[PDB]
Amino acid sequence: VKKNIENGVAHIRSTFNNTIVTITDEFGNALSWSSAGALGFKGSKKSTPFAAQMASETASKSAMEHGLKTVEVTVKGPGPGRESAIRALQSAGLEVTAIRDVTPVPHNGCRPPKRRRV
RNA sequence: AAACUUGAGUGCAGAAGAGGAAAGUGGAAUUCCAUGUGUAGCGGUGAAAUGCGCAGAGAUAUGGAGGAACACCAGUGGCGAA
Repeated sequence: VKKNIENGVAHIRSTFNNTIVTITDEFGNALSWSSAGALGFKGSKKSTPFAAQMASETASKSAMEHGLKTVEVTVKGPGPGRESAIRALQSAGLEVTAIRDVTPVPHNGCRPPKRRRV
């Protein structure tokens, strides 16, 4: 029931709509996750830096209960809550060994959706 | 009718180019499908809802299938009659 993973990876997906934080082992197996939506943030509040922090703190705390002490951070997306999430991991007591940006970029690939005229 | 070389061509020696046609080879990303981890949302908006998910979604890891387009370079840069 209790795992013992000392070293793990924290994945922060920050979008204009939401922030999701999943903490995984180095092999990509998930330990815990939290989101602005999961904590009951709604609408504009979901994308706020505060909501991102609270999501990060919740996910970190649960992961530490599995014995995680050190984390490597991977960030994806352009949302406002990326930095707050990274600070929250440190605040939760996990140590951030490395921070890396993994947001996907095509080398001129698929056609994007139409621009919103309104 | 007879000359001439300046126009227009030819030769010779150089120069650059997303000019065109046909094969072949890549890497990024999207979608789908398959499994592992995992959990109560995800997604979306001015705000919502429809939708998707709890028959395990989204996320994360790995593998496979397929199509389309070629980041950076890249510039009143280049090439072409358009």
